[PDB]
Amino acid sequence: GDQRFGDLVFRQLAPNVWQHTSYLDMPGFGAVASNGLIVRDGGRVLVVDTAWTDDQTAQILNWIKQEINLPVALAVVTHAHQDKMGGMDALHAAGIATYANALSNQLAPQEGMVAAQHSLTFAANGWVEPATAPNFGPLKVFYPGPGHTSDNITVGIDGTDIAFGGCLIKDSKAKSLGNLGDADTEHYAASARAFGAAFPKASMIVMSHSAPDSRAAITHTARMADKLR
Ligand SMILES: S=c1[nH]nc(-c2cccnc2)n1C[C@@H]1CCCO1
Ligand SMILES: [Ca+2]
Ligand SMILES: [Ca+2]
Ligand SMILES: [Zn+2]
Ligand SMILES: [Zn+2]
Repeated sequence: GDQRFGDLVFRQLAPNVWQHTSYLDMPGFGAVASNGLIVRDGGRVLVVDTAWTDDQTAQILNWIKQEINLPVALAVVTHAHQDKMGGMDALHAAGIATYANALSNQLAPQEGMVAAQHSLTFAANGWVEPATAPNFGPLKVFYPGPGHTSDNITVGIDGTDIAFGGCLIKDSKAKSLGNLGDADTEHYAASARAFGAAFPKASMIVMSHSAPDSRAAITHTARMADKLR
């Protein structure tokens, strides 16, 4: 049921939701998948995360034009690392309004990423301040606290069973929390737990580097993170 367009793979998760997957061949690891989301919101499309590269990101947009044929209104990118923000220039060239955590945009230059056009800010309880996320339709943006990076954010899709943990959440059989080069090992477990509590009825948990899982991914990630303190 999965579809290939250029270097990208797409999988439909729900009537109005698809996962996009892009690959980069890394020293040491070889080919590494990274996943984001595409959401049809009535007459428009919303994107979560770029692909690794601008070329791959343009392939997402072309697949959307071909298969969905609705304007892409905006994209939310989930932290300032290549897998999630590598394709910003491609979104900007296509005229898609981009949104990231303020902190992602502040870190972006140091991390070699291009900042988004707009900054999301968050309350103490993690929820986006709504004036910063105008007309986000079903996307509910949550900052769960520092974990994979200090700026990692997460998104739930209202009206669906789906929530996206990005690179904070690992699958429920994972052996480790993977890339911890920029991680907050002290607060990781609470941040994983906070994402779970923010989206308490999501049953399909989508994440950057494994296929969609159940809520078990959340509790497994938190259990692994507990051992880093
Ligand atoms: S996660 C996360 N954050 N940054 C990156 C990344 C890594 C290497 C180069 N550019 C970005 N990754 C993904 C990989 C996945 C497993 C190893 O790290
Ligand atoms: Ca670029
Ligand atoms: Ca870094
Ligand atoms: Zn990262
Ligand atoms: Zn990642």
